[PDB]
Amino acid sequence: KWDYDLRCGEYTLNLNEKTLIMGILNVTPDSFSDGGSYNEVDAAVRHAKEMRDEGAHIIDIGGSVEEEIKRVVPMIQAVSKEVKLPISIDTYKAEVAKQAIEAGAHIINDIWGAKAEPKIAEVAAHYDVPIILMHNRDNMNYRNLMADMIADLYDSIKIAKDAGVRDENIILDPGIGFAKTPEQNLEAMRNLEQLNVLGYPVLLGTSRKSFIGHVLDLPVEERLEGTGATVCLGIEKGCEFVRVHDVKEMSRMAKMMDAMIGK
Amino acid sequence: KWDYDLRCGEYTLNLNEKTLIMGILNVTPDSFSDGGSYNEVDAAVRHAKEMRDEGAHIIDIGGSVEEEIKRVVPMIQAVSKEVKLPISIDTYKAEVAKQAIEAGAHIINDIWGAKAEPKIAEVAAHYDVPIILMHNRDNMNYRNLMADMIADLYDSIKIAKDAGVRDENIILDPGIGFAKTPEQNLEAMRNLEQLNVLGYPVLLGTSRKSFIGHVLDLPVEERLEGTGATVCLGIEKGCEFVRVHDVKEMSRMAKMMDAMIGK
Ligand SMILES: C[C@@H](C(=O)O)c1nn(C)c2nc(N)[nH]c(=O)c2c1=O
Ligand SMILES: C[C@@H](C(=O)O)c1nn(C)c2nc(N)[nH]c(=O)c2c1=O
Repeated sequence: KWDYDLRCGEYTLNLNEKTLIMGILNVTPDSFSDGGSYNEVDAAVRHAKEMRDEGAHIIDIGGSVEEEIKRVVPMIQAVSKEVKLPISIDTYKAEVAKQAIEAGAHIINDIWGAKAEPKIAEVAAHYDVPIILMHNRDNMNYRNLMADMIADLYDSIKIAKDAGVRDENIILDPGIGFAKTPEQNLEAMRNLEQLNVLGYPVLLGTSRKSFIGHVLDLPVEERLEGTGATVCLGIEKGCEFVRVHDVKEMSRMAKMMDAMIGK
Repeated sequence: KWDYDLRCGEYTLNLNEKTLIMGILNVTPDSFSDGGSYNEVDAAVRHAKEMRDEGAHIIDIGGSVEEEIKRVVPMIQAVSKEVKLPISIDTYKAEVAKQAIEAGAHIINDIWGAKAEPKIAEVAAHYDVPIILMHNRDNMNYRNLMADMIADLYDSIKIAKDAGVRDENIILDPGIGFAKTPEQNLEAMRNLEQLNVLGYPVLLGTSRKSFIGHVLDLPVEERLEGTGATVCLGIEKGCEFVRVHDVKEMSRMAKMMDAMIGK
């Protein structure tokens, strides 16, 4: 089904053999620090190593602009040195993205899908890295949620391609939890397979999100079973990646899903 | 979609509003006992109460023939008195089934789908209780797994209907883990929605099963995440019931699944 691999500088991710697990990295800043402190970088590296050991395939690291660079750059440097897995930088700023790849990051993760700072697509085209274009918007007025999300995502693909991003470095995301009501999130979940017609790999980010809380009536740290349900549903509907906190568990559910669906 | 309710003497189960959770009851026999001892019946009732509290909708209780009655009858009596949920008796013997309904059981659960002791269908027709007809057989020679399972299940429906069982008291089960190789179990999982053409509610029993172990390479008590995956996949493919050990967790995944699929 995918006739290519995700090329990430030194690592390659096969899109066909398994669902890929992107581990969300814990970034508790040191009060008194600008970024760089031993306690924060060390907790970061230990956390990344643990996620590596539990089955993560990518480490996702996130961090005003000059400040964000100071915080996140030391962490990319430490983690990429010490953990042999691709890193995605979770930013929507072209400057931070530039810096982060410079510092060692392999993939851009833009929660604004190149709409906040279109220049980030150029950053991306230039370093030749995968970019994740998440569905987002500044309002919730949908004529038809799914059709609009697809229009919107498609507007991001336009910006990316126009700045020179190759199709093989585009990954899309429904942006669950963004610019959507709780019932809209469930509906996007129900209809996720429609994103496939666009022809790109899809990443799902639902981990611990509020709509799970809304359904189960359970606080943030009681949402492991409902995150699991969203991951399973997402894999059944053809997503290639899941972005999760609870790597050990989700990574087991993914692998069981993969065996059943024949991935 | 279902234009009836499951009628279970004093309780009614709606097939449309949620996936129904059948709790597997722990039956550690008292050495020195025939059946009836305080320790075993009490651990049984406490376990049933706990499962009731975690979201179970049915308690499934299972227990040579005169011995099986002695063991299981005291437990049905205690649990039905003390826990206000339907009970299914897990047996394939017409005599045990008779006794168990007499003792208080509401539903028959036959892992042989009325083929071991066809008389059980008559027991069922007579007391007017739901009967679960599980796919099983004494060999694994499949021309075409799915088509054969459906033939086989259909042979059980014949035996049930011929003994006077009304359509509304038939529930079917793929019998995952029975008479199937590990790859056959995954294939039945992959194709579960085909059982729907038969027109009956479907119950899935995959909890902690060996094929999950085979996939994840994890022992019996490390299979919660992979059980979860099978439950989610089963709900997505239209099952009405799941038979599970880990009621608290599975019951949360079910409920999240239900909200996403719009049940
Ligand atoms: C808001 C935050 C969270 O984990 O709650 C979040 N952050 N980021 C960076 C994300 N990135 C991508 N691609 N998808 C996402 O769903 C997503 C998120 O949901
Ligand atoms: C073998 C045992 C187990 O839990 O491992 C089992 N017992 N019973 C009574 C079952 N009944 C129905 N209906 N379905 C089942 O899948 C099933 C089972 O898998």
